Amino acid sequence: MNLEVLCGRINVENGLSLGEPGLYDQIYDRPGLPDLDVTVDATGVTVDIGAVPDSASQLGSSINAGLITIQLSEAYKINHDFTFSGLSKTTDRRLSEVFPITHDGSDGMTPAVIHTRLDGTIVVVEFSTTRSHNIGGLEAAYRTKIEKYRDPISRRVDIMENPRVFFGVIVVSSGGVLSNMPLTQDEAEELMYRFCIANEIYTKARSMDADIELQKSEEELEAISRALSFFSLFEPNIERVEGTFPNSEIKMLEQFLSTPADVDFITKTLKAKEVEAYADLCDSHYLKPEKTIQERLEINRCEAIDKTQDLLAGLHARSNKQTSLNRGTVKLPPWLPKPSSESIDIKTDSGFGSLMDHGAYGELWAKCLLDVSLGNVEGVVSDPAKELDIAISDAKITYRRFKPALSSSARQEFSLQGVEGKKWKRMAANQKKEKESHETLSPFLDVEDIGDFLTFNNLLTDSRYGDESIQRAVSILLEKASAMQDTELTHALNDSFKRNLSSNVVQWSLWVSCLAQELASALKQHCRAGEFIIKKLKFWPIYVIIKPTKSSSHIFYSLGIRKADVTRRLTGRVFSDTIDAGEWELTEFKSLKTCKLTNLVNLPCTMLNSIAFWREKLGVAPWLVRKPCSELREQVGLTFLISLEDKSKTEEIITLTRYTQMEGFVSPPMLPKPQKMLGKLDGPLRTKLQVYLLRKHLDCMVRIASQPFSLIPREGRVEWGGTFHAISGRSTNLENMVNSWYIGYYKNKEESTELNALGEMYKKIVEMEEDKPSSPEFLGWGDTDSPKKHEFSRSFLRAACSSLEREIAQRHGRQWKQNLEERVLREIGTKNILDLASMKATSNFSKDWELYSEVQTKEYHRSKLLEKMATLIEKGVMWYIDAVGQAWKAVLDDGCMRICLFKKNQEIYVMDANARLVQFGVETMARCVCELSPHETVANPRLKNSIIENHGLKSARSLGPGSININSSNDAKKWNQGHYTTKLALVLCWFMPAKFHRFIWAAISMFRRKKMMVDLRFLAHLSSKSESRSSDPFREAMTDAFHGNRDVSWMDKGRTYIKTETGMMQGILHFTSSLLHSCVQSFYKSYFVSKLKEGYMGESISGVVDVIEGSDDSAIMISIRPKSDMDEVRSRFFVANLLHSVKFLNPLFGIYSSEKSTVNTVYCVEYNSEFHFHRHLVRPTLRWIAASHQISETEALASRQEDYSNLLTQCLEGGASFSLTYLIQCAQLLHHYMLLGLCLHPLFGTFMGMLISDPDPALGFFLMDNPAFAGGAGFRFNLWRACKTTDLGRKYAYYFNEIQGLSHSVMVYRKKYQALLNRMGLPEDWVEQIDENPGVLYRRAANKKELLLKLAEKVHSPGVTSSLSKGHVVPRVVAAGVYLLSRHCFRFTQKASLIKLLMMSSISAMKHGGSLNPNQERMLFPQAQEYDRVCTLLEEVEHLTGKFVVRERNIVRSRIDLFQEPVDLRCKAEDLVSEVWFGLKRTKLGPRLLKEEWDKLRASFAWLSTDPSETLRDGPFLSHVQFRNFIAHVDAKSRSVRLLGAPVKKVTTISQVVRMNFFPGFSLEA
RNA sequence: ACACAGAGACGCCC
Repeated sequence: MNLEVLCGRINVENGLSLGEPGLYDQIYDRPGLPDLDVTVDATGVTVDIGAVPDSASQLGSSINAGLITIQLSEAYKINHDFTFSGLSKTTDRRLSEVFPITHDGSDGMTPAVIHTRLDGTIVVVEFSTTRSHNIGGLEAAYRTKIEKYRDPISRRVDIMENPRVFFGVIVVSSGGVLSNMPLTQDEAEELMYRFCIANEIYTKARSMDADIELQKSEEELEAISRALSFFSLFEPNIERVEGTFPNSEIKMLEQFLSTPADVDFITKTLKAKEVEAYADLCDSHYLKPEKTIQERLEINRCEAIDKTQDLLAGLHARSNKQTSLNRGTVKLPPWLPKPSSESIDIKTDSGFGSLMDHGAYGELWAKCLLDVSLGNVEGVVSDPAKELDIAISDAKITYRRFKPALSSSARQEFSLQGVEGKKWKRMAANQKKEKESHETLSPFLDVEDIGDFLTFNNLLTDSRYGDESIQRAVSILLEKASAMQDTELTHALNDSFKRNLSSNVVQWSLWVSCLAQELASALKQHCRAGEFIIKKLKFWPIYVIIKPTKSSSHIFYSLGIRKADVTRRLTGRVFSDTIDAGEWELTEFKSLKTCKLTNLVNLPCTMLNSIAFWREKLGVAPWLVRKPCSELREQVGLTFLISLEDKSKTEEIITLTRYTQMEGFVSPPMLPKPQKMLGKLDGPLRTKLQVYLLRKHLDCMVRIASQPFSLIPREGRVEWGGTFHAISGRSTNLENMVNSWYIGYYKNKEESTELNALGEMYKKIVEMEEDKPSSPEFLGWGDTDSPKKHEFSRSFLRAACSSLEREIAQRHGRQWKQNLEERVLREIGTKNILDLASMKATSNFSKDWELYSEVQTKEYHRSKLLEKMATLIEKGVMWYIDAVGQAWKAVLDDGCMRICLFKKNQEIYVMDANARLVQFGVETMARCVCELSPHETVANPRLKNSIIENHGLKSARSLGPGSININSSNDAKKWNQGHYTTKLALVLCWFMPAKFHRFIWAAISMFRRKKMMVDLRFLAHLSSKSESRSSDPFREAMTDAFHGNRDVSWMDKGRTYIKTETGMMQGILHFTSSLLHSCVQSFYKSYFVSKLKEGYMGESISGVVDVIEGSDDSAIMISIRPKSDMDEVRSRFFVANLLHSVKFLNPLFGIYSSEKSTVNTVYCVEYNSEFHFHRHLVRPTLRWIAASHQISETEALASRQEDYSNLLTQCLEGGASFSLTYLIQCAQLLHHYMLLGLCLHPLFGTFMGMLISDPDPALGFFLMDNPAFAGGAGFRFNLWRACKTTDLGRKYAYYFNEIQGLSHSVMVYRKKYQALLNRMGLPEDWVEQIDENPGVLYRRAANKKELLLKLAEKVHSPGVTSSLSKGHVVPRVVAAGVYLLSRHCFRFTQKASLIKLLMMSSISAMKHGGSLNPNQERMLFPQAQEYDRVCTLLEEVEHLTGKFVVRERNIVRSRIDLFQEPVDLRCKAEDLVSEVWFGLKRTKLGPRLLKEEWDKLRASFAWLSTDPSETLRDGPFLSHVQFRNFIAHVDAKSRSVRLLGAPVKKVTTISQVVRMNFFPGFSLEA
């Protein structure tokens, strides 16, 4: 290893070439540990390096044994000295040696070695080593080195003639190396190894010595002192803990620590379970007798038929046996009226006398029509004439509440369908309806109209409604938006979107969404008994009769339309029947909740997205027209049906076809066994769609077992043939089959849970409690060959803990416990209580809410952590380490730990504040250990993508050319409530120093006696019913436990809580479970490596084993090199048995394998949800397309588009193209203008027409982007182009030209904010006290007042506005859209309407001519240089040309450095303001280097001053609160993208990506 | 109509 070869091979060009940071990981196995001795004396350090072990050459052969010492002055750079011993040439060239003179002050720095080539080409490099565990240290050190040695070395370039200079820095850390030169991944290992040895030397020297230490900081002394004092003085009173908490004795811990693990038991148990696994494999896959794979596959098929025919004999017996049913799937009429204008045409050729004859709906409609026609029409349709007055000049919406007479028969018929049916329950006709409604359907029900609907439907035909009001409005808005990028590429995609918008399904979804939008605003209204509300849709003549109930209950509607009006109808028999009343079509009363008003409002946008997505995935070009194929129609119809049904179990049947179809990827000798998921598809059937889905799922279940997917290796890449859609029966390619598993994600996640269905989550919580062992001897005391439930083996746990120590000491050195202790002490001691108090909710279930017959008249509320830390502030604590003792005392005195349960969705374990304070330290301790694990991903985010990809490099170097890789995905059964806390305590205490033992033992032991509180409204309807008639065991047992008939081990008589001892929780204990499973997986890896050393007949099968682990899911990779056909067969059999043994070896650790694990797959593995088919990484883009419209509640109108762009970029990162992203953005435009009031407000034409003359995102304008780089650029780039292209920049000049001597429209949307403010007692001085002394805001928290003021500032922030909200965003936001434009809603005091703001901006702010001068440009947009050089490359393609190339089969995940960082900005401006204001050092610039930027900022922003008081008086920011957010929110930030596609090695990469990723199989070219 | 292997809602308040 020498630097001269590296300097001779480097590619250096004339000018300023800086390259790009290339990151290299640790992929190779380091040989051994250089045992060494360190002695401290005054004469040096006397390092005695021993003979390093060396079994494999390279990566550790450069170490020379001998006696070397360093005097006690260069002891702070032992890492730097030893790491770069072979590279640090003693040349010592000062910068004045190669450059004549500059005299810039910093003229005496020597950038390490600056050795040049023969042709005078100067190459400069600096060496640096940091002790960091993540890339957050690597990139930081890189940036520090660049900012320190860039401008000095670049100042000498302009004076020279033809300079050729290259600047790069190498940063070495234990775990990864970051550099600029092309390292060979062989000397990088050398550098990392020598860094590890140097870290060992420095740690050993620093241990016994104390004077040799770099002065770290003054701040990192108090934290260590506080933490050490606490852990030396905290006595948790263990002698009371054992008597209070069950199964908690320190003797168990000391015996576990001080006893070696027995080897005889481990060998015998392993050998027994191995032959048990072999016997199971022989029995369950028909290996014996010896049969070829035709007849055993036929046996598998017939056996799967035998299982699948028995499920449809127990589903057919607990249900009614009706084989014919006329129930409709879609509860909406299939009408497609033409979009006319607002005109009430209720007059008929034959008068309202024929309506009286047809049923009761006809009579109701007739009475309504007589009331409307011969009455005052003031609420049916809004009147724009008397609407401007409240809008253009300086809660009250009107509705037509008519009261018909109706007969008792008609009222009863209405009451059958739920309309005012609470009073009518007792009569006979309602009881029969209620009794029949509970029955489940039969699997043999005849459904064939659903199957016919998916084959022949006119959902995609073009309706000639492209010249109507709504379509023309959308076209005008789109043309206005796409005016700064007017090319052919934009026009073609706009034409495609316009053509997609005129489909039958989209036109139907438009008025369906309008109806849902209008219903969403009708919940907030109440009416007396017998009242109804009549109204009309905006662009369609459809009349709705609405019956609001409570605003949290059902709302009822009926639809009516003239028969001659219905021009076209949809084809299919999946729609509900309609009443034919003369020349009128009427609809029965239907119900709809507030949580089901989300998929209906978003229906047209989802339909458009589905059309575009499946059109590209079938290969159809977006700029062409084709007759729709039979594949597109089936997928669109399936999406339509799933969106319109919106039921929980419908999602599960489609969700559980992935695990059905990952079988068939299983290679011989193992057989595909899909008949393992039959235990999950055992539930009630309540809709005709679920029966069809179940039958199709069983058909594909048999089809998979009949034959697996073929493997066709053509050349260099393997391909699978035989793939098919699960519920379609049709054959497609691999990616369509992969992402058709996520069609069930169109169902809304956020459904409220009724009190009827609340008992299932308690069943899931309490199901493992009846299996508690009677005598605890196997719970952490001894060993067992065959442990029972909840039991584990101590010897195997110790073996796993020891196995995950030889993977830690081999990377971070033999001295890691000391560094771990220092990091943990620093992390715990540096946390203040102000870092706590988030928006998370606590619980108030302490002692009084315990007996049920006391709190009957009391309603129970939760709380928030804010008040619970505010009371500690008022009592007075400043550090987290002080409050934890009082928390422990409170927990110990009341000997329990309190949990409340609150799901209300489709869980959550909220916890008391004291328990949160106690468990925060334990989570902090576990997190610092999880980041030291080689294969643990939930604490190391970079490891998911960097350990499966690096398996190929190891398998190629170590084995050779051509290796059979064999993977095995594995996921576990009920991970929660299946782990005993003693396991976690012992595993965590194995890795701690002796001081973190009593604390962790006491903190963990509190989890073992729980008390979960159940809902009071559940108990209200449980005390009344003495005996239950339910056919469920849990329902029959719970009421007896509550009343007293039974004596059940988890509830008492009359109490309102649930006791549980055996179990962990989801959430709270997160990193400890990951650590335990990492120990288990390290044991498996060691055991597999041990078995591969042996073999079938004493012959060693060469291969490598890789393991990836998270928190709940894991995978195992094995690759071998047989080079013999008989050895091929026998080696694959051995590896298959070895991978099958994991299921039997798991229960020894208290871990249960699930039925959703795929074992023994050759070239396929999925880890989280990421499929790795050889070189064809697939992510499901449909998962992120289905969640594109999941916006949150924000106040500013410019904050909606930021969330829209945030949702838009994630689908692009998921595999979407650029045309797809542009179309999704068009759909988002439609969604934004719909929630802005497109078809809800009558005064929208004026607002739109006046928005044409004034584009402004903060005023409600949606900005599009370039339809070639469609997702990479964020909202800032769009804002920059808008302000530099149109009147936005010219109009914005008044904000620095009119006030010389960013959103200003804040919405008001809110009843539980003032209560929160007064609850935690903020004084009414929180703003003026900051105004006089801004010291409390920037510096630090010193005492009570600073903490209180900083907390008051934190509460009054925009983050709490988004955080404190309900879960239903879209209906709540669109409900306020009915009055947004007209009524006074916005704020600047002086609340006004949107029309008023738009008018006042028109005549005052617009009358200007000019542009923003290019000196304030680098304040709003301090990132504009690379804006310009990216926009320049984007300004190269303006037409639609190119050729349809053939795809390349190398799809990999890339990373494009779109916006690295501008280095000329020399960090940020807020720290500079604090520097010049507060007398605090905050910028990394020395004497007078802090200057030369104050003048620049003063030129950028006027009226600033060095004195804090002058800046207050000068500008509009008449406070010190708003100015902090103003200066902080607009600043330069790094932007990157992770696009998926063909690999790129080495500005041309962006053009390459644009030219390849515009459309798959298409190249734009030139 | 919604929910559920019949635990709820189909309004509160006077």
